[PDB]
Amino acid sequence: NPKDYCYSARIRSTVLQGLPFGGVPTVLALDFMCFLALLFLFSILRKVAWDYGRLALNGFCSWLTAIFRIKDDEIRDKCGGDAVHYLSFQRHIIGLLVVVGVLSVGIVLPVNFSGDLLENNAYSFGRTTIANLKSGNNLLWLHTSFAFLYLLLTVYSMRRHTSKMRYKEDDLVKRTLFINGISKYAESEKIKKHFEEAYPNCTVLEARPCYNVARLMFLDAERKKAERGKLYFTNLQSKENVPAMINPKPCGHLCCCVVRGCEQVEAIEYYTKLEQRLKEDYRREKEKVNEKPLGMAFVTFHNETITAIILKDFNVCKCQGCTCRGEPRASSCSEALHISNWTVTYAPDPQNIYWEHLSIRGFIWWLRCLVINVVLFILLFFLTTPAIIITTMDKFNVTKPVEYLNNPIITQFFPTLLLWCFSALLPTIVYYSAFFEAHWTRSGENRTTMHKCYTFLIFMVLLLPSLGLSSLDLFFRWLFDKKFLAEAAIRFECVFLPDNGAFFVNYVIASAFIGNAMDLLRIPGLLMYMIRLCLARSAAERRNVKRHQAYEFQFGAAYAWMMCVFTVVMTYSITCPIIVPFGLMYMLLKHLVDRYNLYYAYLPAKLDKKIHSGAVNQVVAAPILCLFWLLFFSTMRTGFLAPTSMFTFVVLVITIVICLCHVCFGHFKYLSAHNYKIAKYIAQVLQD
Ligand SMILES: CC(C)CCC[C@@H](C)[C@H]1CC[C@H]2[C@@H]3CC=C4C[C@@H](OC(=O)CCC(=O)O)CC[C@]4(C)[C@H]3CC[C@]12C
Ligand SMILES: CC(C)CCC[C@@H](C)[C@H]1CC[C@H]2[C@@H]3CC=C4C[C@@H](OC(=O)CCC(=O)O)CC[C@]4(C)[C@H]3CC[C@]12C
Ligand SMILES: CC(C)CCC[C@@H](C)[C@H]1CC[C@H]2[C@@H]3CC=C4C[C@@H](OC(=O)CCC(=O)O)CC[C@]4(C)[C@H]3CC[C@]12C
Ligand SMILES: CC(C)CCC[C@@H](C)[C@H]1CC[C@H]2[C@@H]3CC=C4C[C@@H](OC(=O)CCC(=O)O)CC[C@]4(C)[C@H]3CC[C@]12C
Ligand SMILES: CC(C)CCC[C@@H](C)[C@H]1CC[C@H]2[C@@H]3CC=C4C[C@@H](OC(=O)CCC(=O)O)CC[C@]4(C)[C@H]3CC[C@]12C
Ligand SMILES: CC(C)CCC[C@@H](C)[C@H]1CC[C@H]2[C@@H]3CC=C4C[C@@H](OC(=O)CCC(=O)O)CC[C@]4(C)[C@H]3CC[C@]12C
Ligand SMILES: CC(C)CCC[C@@H](C)[C@H]1CC[C@H]2[C@@H]3CC=C4C[C@@H](OC(=O)CCC(=O)O)CC[C@]4(C)[C@H]3CC[C@]12C
Repeated sequence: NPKDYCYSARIRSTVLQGLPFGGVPTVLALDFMCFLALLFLFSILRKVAWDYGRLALNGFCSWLTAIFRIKDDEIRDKCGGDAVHYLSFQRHIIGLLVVVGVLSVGIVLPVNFSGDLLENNAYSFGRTTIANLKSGNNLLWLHTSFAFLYLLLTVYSMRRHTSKMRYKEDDLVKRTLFINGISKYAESEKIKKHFEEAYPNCTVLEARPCYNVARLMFLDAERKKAERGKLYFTNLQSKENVPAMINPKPCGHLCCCVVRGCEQVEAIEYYTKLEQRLKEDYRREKEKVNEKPLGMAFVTFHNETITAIILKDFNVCKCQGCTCRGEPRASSCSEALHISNWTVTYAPDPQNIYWEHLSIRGFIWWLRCLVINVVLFILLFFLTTPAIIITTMDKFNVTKPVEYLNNPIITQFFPTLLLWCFSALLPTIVYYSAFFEAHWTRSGENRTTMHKCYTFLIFMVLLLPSLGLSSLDLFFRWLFDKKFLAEAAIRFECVFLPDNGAFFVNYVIASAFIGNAMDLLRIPGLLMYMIRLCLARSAAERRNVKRHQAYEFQFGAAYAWMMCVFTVVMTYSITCPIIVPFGLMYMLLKHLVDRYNLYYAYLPAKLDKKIHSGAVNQVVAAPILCLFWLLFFSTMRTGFLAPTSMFTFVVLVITIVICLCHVCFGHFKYLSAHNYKIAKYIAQVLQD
């Protein structure tokens, strides 16, 4: 009976996934052999293939021995506070999946193995899962009880973490306010004079307005390319005593024969005239920029306390005839400066700001972000999961190129190869959208990346293929429907099949071994780096590429993938106990790989605490989803009104409600996952 739908949302098993114990004994061995293969490969590719694994700084395995020798203090001196707090998050989850580890394997698994309901059946893996319990047993009360305890340990884990965190930001930031919405013709003097009149112990050290710096930074970078060329070809020619030539058009290497070619243009003359031209237009822009004030300012005060009391004075809220609202105070200049409109906030760190993107404000930023997210959301609505893509392909017969050869290896392999393809592609199409919204700050870009990327992964990886729905259209269709309340059991009975548990254990094994080896190899990065290197039109530009290619570490993506595997592991934790040790093994190997990547591979970022403290929210999201997975199980077997179905519902109603109060204000303390202890603001090139 449960066949024509429960295996609809993933393409189906190869060689039954291996005969014994749901394939786990087979898949674990093969993925482990791929681990040994890909790390042997990385040991060569790291050291040989144009330094790509080594840029942001040895015997054959001194890479590996370095992972085990690195100190936390030495991460701090190399990578700054964001790396330390990121590694502190992981270390709490490695502990949480050891208490959950020992309680799931120690007590939930032997209680399952006791049961009758799947005893005779062939599927030996299935016995370890909740489906093996008889319905009329208080043993379901123990499963309800642990699903509750795992919420409290997850809350206690993050209350511990957050109290240790004690994030540090430089004193220049603590005294600087970002004032947004000021009059466009507010010269520095009047911004200074407003506060230095209006507040008692006031003194303003700086008041720096913003300007439309976009093209001025473009020209600075181009000018730098010109200089790097001129200097290198000079230094080369002084030693070689022979000149060099480059084609002025793009992709100059491809000019292999003279047909409108003109490859013979001399390097020194080229870089000279180029540098002079760029210097000339750079001046023209710099003089023009002062006629484009963006109508914002950063103001830096002498005193941290007065910064606070201004910031409060503009955020106060009290009664007037229309509404409760704020009332910022009068002065000599309050009208000319339009103090009616000011939004006041602590400024980001000046390396956290995108001085380009400050240009894009008001109606147009929202119109542009809306367009990107509406077009994206429609695409994710109808193509949410790889299975609906492959199924729609088959319904339009586009498998046709395979049957040119029609080899029996290829026709059976090709579907799995395309699932790998779309599974890697669809979260990437989400992740890259954040790079076109033009967030004003690297915090904003990374927060947006976490919440979008994670949310999509929870539907692509966990929810949709669990209930056996291929797409968000199909999910809302089933939810709105006509008779949901009278038939939802047919989809809940689909979540707790042995086959479905076995699939999720296998997802985590592939994620532990192959997944992490790919995070070490970074082959898309390597491929883009080699193609960019090869297309560079000159020797000077090749060296330029090698220095530039090391990025800042993508904390938002790194969290989004991490809490996703945690969410799979801790939803399937009570219902399918065997999954948790592979969840732990994923976290050890991820933690070793990230210590390498942060220190050796990536450059340091600098991001506001909003990201690190934001990722704490999704750690609470994991055990919340696990109580749903028992409200489903309990409600379809015992009924809704039976005790285990009410208990794990009233708990959940309290948990949803207290979260949505937190969404109005993070002012709760005792019932809260967060426990806490109490010249540079000029655009990078406008100065030059
Ligand atoms: C369901 C029944 C079987 C009860 C299960 C009880 C557990 C949930 C308790 C028992 C002992 C507890 C642990 C006792 C000690 C610690 C060390 C503590 O970490 C420390 O390093 C403490 C000292 C320090 O902060 O320096 C963190 C909590 C933890 C893991 C506790 C977590 C909760 C545990 C596992
Ligand atoms: C977080 C970490 C520290 C926990 C480590 C726990 C392991 C010691 C546990 C996890 C899963 C357990 C295994 C789960 C399943 C089985 C199969 C079981 O045999 C059967 O299911 C077949 C019985 C039959 O049909 O004849 C024998 C024990 C064994 C290997 C268990 C042995 C102990 C294991 C490896
Ligand atoms: C790291 C620590 C916390 C692990 C400790 C966990 C053990 C208490 C559990 C883990 C796996 C369990 C085993 C999983 C499955 C089986 C098979 C099953 O064998 C039978 O006696 C029934 C065989 C049959 O009649 O078919 C029940 C006992 C046993 C060995 C279980 C005994 C208890 C074990 C060893
Ligand atoms: C941190 C907190 C939440 C941990 C403490 C959890 C307890 C309140 C749970 C865990 C195990 C549960 C017990 C597991 C087994 C049973 C046997 C059960 O009786 C049967 O199953 C009878 C079977 C038969 O005779 O056929 C009665 C409830 C009871 C005592 C349960 C009552 C609630 C217990 C003690
Ligand atoms: C590093 C930390 C996280 C602990 C990692 C523990 C693994 C090494 C354990 C966890 C589950 C174990 C497996 C659980 C079940 C089985 C099936 C079992 O199969 C049979 O005996 C065949 C017949 C059958 O039971 O169906 C043999 C052991 C094996 C592969 C176990 C091998 C050792 C595994 C992979
Ligand atoms: C049908 C049952 C299984 C419920 C399914 C609901 C899902 C759609 C929920 C479960 C967890 C939710 C996520 C849990 C936590 C967050 C973080 C949240 O962002 C914040 O933490 C808000 C504050 C901030 O960071 O600025 C944004 C929504 C999101 C992604 C939620 C989006 C909706 C999710 C995926
Ligand atoms: C059945 C499934 C598909 C769930 C359907 C309901 C969702 C459409 C709702 C449930 C909870 C909602 C979320 C609850 C809390 C937040 C945090 C909120 O974050 C903010 O930036 C404002 C709060 C703050 O950070 O101060 C933005 C809206 C969001 C993501 C909400 C977006 C819409 C969500 C995911």
